[PDB]
Amino acid sequence: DLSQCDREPIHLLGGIQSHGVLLAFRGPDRLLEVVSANAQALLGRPPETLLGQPVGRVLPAEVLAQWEPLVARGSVRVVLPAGAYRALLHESDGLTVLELEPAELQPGMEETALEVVRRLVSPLAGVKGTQALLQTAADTVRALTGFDRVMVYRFDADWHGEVLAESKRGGMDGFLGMHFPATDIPVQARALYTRNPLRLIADARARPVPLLPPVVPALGRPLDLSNSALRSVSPVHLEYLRNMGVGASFSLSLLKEGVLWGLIACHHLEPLHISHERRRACEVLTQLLALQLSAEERAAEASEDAHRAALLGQLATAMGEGGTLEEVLEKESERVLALTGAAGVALLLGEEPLLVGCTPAQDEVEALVAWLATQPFQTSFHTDRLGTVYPPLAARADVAAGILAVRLAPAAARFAIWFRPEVARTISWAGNPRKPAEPEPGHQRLHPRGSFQAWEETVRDTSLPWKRADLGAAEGFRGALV
Amino acid sequence: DLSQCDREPIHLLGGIQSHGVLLAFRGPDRLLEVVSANAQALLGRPPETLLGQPVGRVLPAEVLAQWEPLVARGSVRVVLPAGAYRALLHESDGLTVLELEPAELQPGMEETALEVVRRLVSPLAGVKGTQALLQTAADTVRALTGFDRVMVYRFDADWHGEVLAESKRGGMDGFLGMHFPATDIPVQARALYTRNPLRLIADARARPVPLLPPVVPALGRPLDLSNSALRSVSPVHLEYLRNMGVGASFSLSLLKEGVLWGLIACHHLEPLHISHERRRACEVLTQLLALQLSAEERAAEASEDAHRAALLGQLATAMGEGGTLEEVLEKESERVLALTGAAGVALLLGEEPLLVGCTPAQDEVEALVAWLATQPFQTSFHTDRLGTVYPPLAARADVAAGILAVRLAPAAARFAIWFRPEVARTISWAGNPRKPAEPEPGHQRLHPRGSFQAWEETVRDTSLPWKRADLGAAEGFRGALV
Ligand SMILES: C/C=C1/C(Cc2[nH]c(Cc3[nH]c(CC4=NC(=O)C(CC)=C4C)c(C)c3CCC(=O)O)c(CCC(=O)O)c2C)=NC(=O)[C@H]1C
Ligand SMILES: C/C=C1/C(Cc2[nH]c(Cc3[nH]c(CC4=NC(=O)C(CC)=C4C)c(C)c3CCC(=O)O)c(CCC(=O)O)c2C)=NC(=O)[C@H]1C
Repeated sequence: DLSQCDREPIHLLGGIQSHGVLLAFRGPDRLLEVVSANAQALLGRPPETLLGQPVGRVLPAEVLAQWEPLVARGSVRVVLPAGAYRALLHESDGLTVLELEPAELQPGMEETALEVVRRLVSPLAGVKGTQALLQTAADTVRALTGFDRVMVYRFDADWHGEVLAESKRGGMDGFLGMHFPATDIPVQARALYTRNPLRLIADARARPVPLLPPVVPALGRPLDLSNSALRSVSPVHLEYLRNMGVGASFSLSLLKEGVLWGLIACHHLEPLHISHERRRACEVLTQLLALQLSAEERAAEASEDAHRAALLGQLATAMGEGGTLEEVLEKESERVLALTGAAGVALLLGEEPLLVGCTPAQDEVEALVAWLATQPFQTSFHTDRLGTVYPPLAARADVAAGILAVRLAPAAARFAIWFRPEVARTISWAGNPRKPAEPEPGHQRLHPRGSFQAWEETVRDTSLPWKRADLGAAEGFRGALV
Repeated sequence: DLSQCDREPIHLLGGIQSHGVLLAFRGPDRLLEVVSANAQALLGRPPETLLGQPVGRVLPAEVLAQWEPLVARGSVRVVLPAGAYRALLHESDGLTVLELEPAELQPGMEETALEVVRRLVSPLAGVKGTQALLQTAADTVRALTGFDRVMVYRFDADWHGEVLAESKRGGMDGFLGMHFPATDIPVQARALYTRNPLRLIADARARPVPLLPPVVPALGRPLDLSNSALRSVSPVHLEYLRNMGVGASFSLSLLKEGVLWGLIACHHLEPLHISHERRRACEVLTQLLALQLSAEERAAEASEDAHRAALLGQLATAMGEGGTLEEVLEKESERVLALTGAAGVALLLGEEPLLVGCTPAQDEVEALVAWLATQPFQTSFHTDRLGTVYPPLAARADVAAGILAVRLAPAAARFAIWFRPEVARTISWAGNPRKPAEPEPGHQRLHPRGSFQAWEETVRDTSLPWKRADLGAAEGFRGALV
């Protein structure tokens, strides 16, 4: 449901954060076309007096002197009388956009950032699970930014999320283990954060600084700030932060193999500015974690296939040793079950269903057998909640919350079906997920929820999900039965 | 081992390079027990007069001021009248070993290294090959060090190596594409390079600085310099370098999943010193490259499996279709051959052999079968030079240089044998591989070979090697079974 939440154009809000200045120029003269309203504190003259002026008569010599590596490199450090600033350049709406924000002051920041990069490559990290890998990545981002709380947030397939790992101060609330509704990060935010993988909110309490004029005159809408480092965020998100009692927020996108896997979210209790250069140090760490995860996930998957493949191998040996099919599938039953991590399996070699291990009754299997043949899968069907899709067995969550069926034949209904029971899980939501926002009367003004306290839910009638190795092994068991 | 090359104890040569100073202290009084003979170059006083003195009365006050940071984190920067020095600390033979070496002088070194870490950790690292990945790794190690020539050197299974990639300055002799004898890096050097992954030879023409006394008086042999950053290398190697025309050399071990995969080898035409901290920066790059290679390689492997599994899946559908075995094997010829990347296949199903694709003659298959029937393999057998193990077919490298046989049976002779033709290869060696060293008469004193000029050989009678995916596909084709 395209929520109110999803429709907010958060790149077109017309404001920037007060700790920096934004300037936009167009054309060969580089005429000032847009400028933030706080520009006087760095430019000297009041902003309105500088609209339409050539860049050489609006910027101080220190900035103009760096224009070429600014254009080439996209960012440079400059010393203004007001202090050290980072200048960032990008293009947007056919304007040249220049942002200035206080520069990194710690001389050894990069030296410290190289140390934490070493912790995250190491010999082999993640030796005691991917859980150790996430925790280490949380600890390093926290050690490098100084934030009170750093959390590793993973998106589930429904785009709801859970905090898998956490690194925070002593005497500090936490959210380790909790789940958050998908609307906490609406769809347009996720699309932006897929392209722009960093965002700092340096002071959740502060008021945004408007742009001058409020629309780009050629366009009739505000300047697109998709790529702006100073962009002020959705006001409903600030209210969300304030409802958490956090004063500053900084999060980096975790793109793994091109997809938005999750976020590293940082919270501070007080306002706090992280330099551009320090933000990029952290961006190196998150691309490093993403690499380590792909490398360990692909090894976990290879090891898993190796286990299943050896099961098929022992089955093959067992077949060619005594023309006793129903007999070997009886003596070798737990290998047949282990193939897909299952607890029962019906075999439709034709006559009567051969029922091995823990299964539903002969009547009930022949009843979903007949139902299965008339479905739009070609070789294999699988679900982890049979009952929501075939209610004749909704009451049998104890043996068939999940099934995995391969078709052993072109036409005709020759099947091998693996069964799984339900596995109850208690997920703990940060706030009541039935009430993920508070609309005003009239439903034109949304507010974040006011509470984040643990609200517990138990999931029934769904099995362990069928993993890729399971499917692979089933496909190969199908190859072994003509 | 075999060579006199393997005998040389390169950790007990008792010399350091002239650009640093080594001190070793024993016991609670930190008494000076070993010292390099150049020690006066930084210590003011003759070394011999300092043996047996407490650390408090031998080290300059600048160093002593940093004793506790040094002892704590094991590495520190100290400013001496001679200039800025990195102090490094380790333990060996129950001594505390203190090494001094010129410190890094570029203040933005770490910032510079974080930029090249970005280049190498970027997602989109692979998107023109694992080849493009090595090239980038050479280019960035070269950017960060300044060496004339950087090469990526991979060890083959017999521990000879070849240069896979190369970043060099304009107008430099290359080595890209050449092969080097295994004895070029003998057995005990590979061992030491597996636990000590960095080494710098700052001036190939310099004489080493001896240690005083020439033995550790407790042990009766020289101090162990395994972990010494200043260790002077084997004289046979310094000679190898000079014959190669190089004045400085620096190499890093490429350790992949525990094993010594290869080296990044750097050559400089002049003498040149890299600071310790800049050496540790490059080490971050090599561990990064190792990470990227494991992930890409494991991706390639998974993709191969998937293609193979699709072939098995398409085969199984052709079964349980119409006809008999040999019927569907007739249509599915190309699939059965592609399962293992093969040019022919023989099927011993009990009758006469069934010969598909490009096979040797029937009588020859039956000879090969009767011989395979005795061999000591469990389910699978493979080789890539059949003729060396079975000379009846040694003439037939046009259809049968490589074979992969699986046993479709137990104590029976039922096989599927896949055949591969030879693939001729032109190895280019750096110098004549038949004379990889020039010994003096009597064979006491050895010397590197004199020339590294390209020297070609062509490898006949060897098929392309059998990969894991071929093996897996064969095991799974054996899934069939009468
Ligand atoms: C109706 C819309 C809603 C929104 C909307 C929302 N929520 C967000 C952003 C958001 N929401 C969240 C959610 C979030 N922060 C956390 O720490 C956790 C768990 C621990 C979560 C789920 C994050 C991390 C962000 C990125 C900004 C940041 O790092 O602080 C946006 C885009 C902000 C912008 O870029 O302008 C928008 C439009 N949140 C709600 O709870 C509801 C009421
Ligand atoms: C009989 C002994 C021999 C040796 C012995 C040898 N050769 C080596 C070292 C060696 N040999 C090589 C070989 C080598 N350098 C290159 O550039 C290339 C190809 C491009 C190669 C094969 C390397 C990279 C190293 C590591 C030191 C360095 O980066 O320069 C040792 C150990 C050195 C030490 O750490 O003490 C030893 C004992 N080389 C030969 O050609 C023969 C003659």
